[PDB]
Amino acid sequence: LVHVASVEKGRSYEDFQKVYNAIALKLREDDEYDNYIGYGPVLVRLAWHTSGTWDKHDNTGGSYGGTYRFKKEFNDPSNAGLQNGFKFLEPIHKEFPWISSGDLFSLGGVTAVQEMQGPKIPWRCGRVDTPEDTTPDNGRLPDADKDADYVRTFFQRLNMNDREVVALMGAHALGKTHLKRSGYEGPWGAANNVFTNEFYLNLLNEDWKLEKNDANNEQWDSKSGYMMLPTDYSLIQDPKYLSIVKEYANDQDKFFKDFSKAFEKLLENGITFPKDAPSPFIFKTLEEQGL
Ligand code: HEM
Repeated sequence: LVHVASVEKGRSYEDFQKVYNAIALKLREDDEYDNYIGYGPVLVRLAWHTSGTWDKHDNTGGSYGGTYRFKKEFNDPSNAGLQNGFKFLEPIHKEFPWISSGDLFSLGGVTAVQEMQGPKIPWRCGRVDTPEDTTPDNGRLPDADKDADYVRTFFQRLNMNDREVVALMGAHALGKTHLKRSGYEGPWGAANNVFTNEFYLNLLNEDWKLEKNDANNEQWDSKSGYMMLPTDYSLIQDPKYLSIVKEYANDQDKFFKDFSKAFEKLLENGITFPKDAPSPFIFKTLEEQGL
């Protein structure tokens, strides 16, 4: 099935910058969430999980249809906690009812990365809501207790290569694991609501110990109070991933540029953009607007 991007009727860059801005202003205002981490990280994860159900083989799932709004997908165990990002976006959607669900979930992620002093992420509009029976089944999002071979094979289904995977994983600088949500507990670093390359630096430079958490799952822990999932740690066990990790630990601009590309790609997988669609939008941050 082909999913052709269809611009919300009559809308242009300024309309979407207004949505961006409302998201960004609420991100700033609602700062208490998650022990003052704020909603940035869970909005990035919402964008990823609503996009990451995609299957390149038959174009099922993906960001286009905004299917997270249906109970099979919002109740996926893999999505535990993302209801907080959805609830955040609800007043945004009420103010701007014309935006599609897929466009809002993906734009939430872009806005969060940028407002957290991350790279600019070009973003295209035109996702169209699809019906409840187009919601992908549970089980398409990745397990955390696995090795590099798992990770590499998993991401082939999203048409991501080694560089794209290692870049995307850098988003684990953000937020934290929550025991009651995933069976893992702890942040990955100190700067967890500012977008930086800290994930790679911590992988290489902390002294990690393989411990069991209080849900009886293994994770890697440091004396600084940071953690890595087994799938994170796999990026330094596999020599191909390791090279790339070192590259991003040593070049913040390269990480930003590669993350931006991979994240846009993730958010656009499955969508066909007509030849005469608008160019991708690059939104100004609140700071750049003086707001
Ligand atoms: C092998 C792939 C991946 C696995 C197994 C994985 C697994 C996890 C797990 C278990 C959590 C903790 C959930 C919780 O307890 O709240 C988490 C959090 C998160 N992940 Fe992933 N993840 C992967 C890839 C990604 C990618 C590709 C992105 C986005 C580019 C991403 C962004 C995030 C963010 C931002 C959080 C923090 C959420 C919060 O603080 O509420 N993850 N991930």
